[PDB]
Amino acid sequence: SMLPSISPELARIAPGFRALSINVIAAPIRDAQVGEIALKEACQAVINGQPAWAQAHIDAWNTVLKAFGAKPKRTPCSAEALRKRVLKDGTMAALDPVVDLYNAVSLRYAVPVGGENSAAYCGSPRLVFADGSETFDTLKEGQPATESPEPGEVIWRDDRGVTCRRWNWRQGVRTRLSASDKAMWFILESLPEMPVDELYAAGNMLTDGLEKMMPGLRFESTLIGV
Amino acid sequence: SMLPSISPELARIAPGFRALSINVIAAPIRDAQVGEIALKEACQAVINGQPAWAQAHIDAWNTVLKAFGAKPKRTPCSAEALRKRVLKDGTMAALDPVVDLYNAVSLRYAVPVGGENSAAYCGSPRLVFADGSETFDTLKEGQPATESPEPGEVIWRDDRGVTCRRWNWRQGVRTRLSASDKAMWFILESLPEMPVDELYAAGNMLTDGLEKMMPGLRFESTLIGV
Repeated sequence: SMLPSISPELARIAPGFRALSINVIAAPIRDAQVGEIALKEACQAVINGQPAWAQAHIDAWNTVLKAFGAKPKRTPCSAEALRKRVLKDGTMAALDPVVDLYNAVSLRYAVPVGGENSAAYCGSPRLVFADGSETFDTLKEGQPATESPEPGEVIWRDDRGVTCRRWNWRQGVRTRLSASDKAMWFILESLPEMPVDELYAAGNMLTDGLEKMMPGLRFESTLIGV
Repeated sequence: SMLPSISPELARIAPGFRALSINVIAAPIRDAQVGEIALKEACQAVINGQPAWAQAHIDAWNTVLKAFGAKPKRTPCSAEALRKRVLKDGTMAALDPVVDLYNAVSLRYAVPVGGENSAAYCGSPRLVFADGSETFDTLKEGQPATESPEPGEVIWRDDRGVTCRRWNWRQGVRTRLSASDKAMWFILESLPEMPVDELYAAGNMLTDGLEKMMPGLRFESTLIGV
């Protein structure tokens, strides 16, 4: 299992940050439409203006992003990127039943949600300030590419290198999640502007959908923070 | 570090089961009244008809018990065991300050709560379907006895044998918790009919109480589920 750690230095810019770290052992898919349906209903919820804390939570993330030098309009947190696409098109496209499910959670609860193949990790995830020498494997023009984060940028990383740039802006390719992964790691990331009871409810939507999708699936969820 | 595991097959009879697993390293008891006050106030709360989800949760647990062959009228879950006694007898007898506090959590939040001496475990706890050959050290009319669970009975067990029969109906003698224990394991077991934010609230009542009773105590909390 994966035991994430957060550098105490992050309290300088994001005091009161809290996240659910959820380790999953998957099972064969038996209800493949779970993700599609949750996503369709999440898009309507957003179009209907839900949830109530969305603007305050997104604003709080944008303050955080600015605090480590990022331009949030150009490189938004994952929650805002999804919300803007739903409010521009009225819907969002399928990709994979598990990705659709966790994007649906992110939309319904206005909360950044990451999902990764935990078998691809070397060591445990850590949330730290980057020094600019780290490697990040990504896509430049649809093909594999490598780049480095900015000095002082907040990153998730393992022993090899960066696994998510600018806190929750862009996941790397190496640890990308697929519905056929035998071992998954999700991180649902929040600031005080989101009520902690709603974070618990987002995690409960996620694990319920995963279990309906894959009967026999098991999870371990831990509240972490700085 | 007790690392409980649960069998994938439990999803077939208790889809959406989730339990808060709390590992505790005790400290000296500086305020032994913590358990006694919590239990009195919890009995009062049950008399007033709290909490809202009690009926639905106990009903769902009875559904799960019948699904593996038990007679909940003869062998209720531990939460209804306590609730029935308070409603029938107006109060509940003190036993031990740590036992009193965790029974109070069960009463106030209408959730089965197990408390055990983790130093008495041989290996790690596991939640499995019994095959009927395991052994279980219990009491018959006050006097020590050995039983075996039914084939298909859901049990908590360790390397030696059963530590709780019929999921959360009756703990064994071997791993009974006492206030003087140096290492303690609590399991607060819930079904979807209990709102998950109230399960976290129950956990916080328990760890806030333990921290007041034993300043300097350490704990780690993990939500596990199927």
